[PDB]
Amino acid sequence: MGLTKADGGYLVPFQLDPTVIITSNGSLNDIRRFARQVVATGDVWHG
Amino acid sequence: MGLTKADGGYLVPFQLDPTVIITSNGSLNDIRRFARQVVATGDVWHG
Repeated sequence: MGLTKADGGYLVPFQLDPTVIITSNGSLNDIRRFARQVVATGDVWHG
Repeated sequence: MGLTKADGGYLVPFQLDPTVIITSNGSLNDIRRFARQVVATGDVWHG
């Protein structure tokens, strides 16, 4: 009686961790840390 | 009277300090300080 499936291993409950691990390279940019962010309401912003 | 064992040294009680001093070279590693440490429940971990 060990961890071999034919020797009792079928009683082991399956474990899954739903925390998805992103593997895409992506892209990083830091403009939003230095640039002015204004809130618009229509379709064109006038200053 | 003196510290020689034959002249009154037999009354001096033995002194021992029970803290062991490890002398092995050992091995140092710092991967556990940068690596993710999940906890498992069965025999295989799935993500």
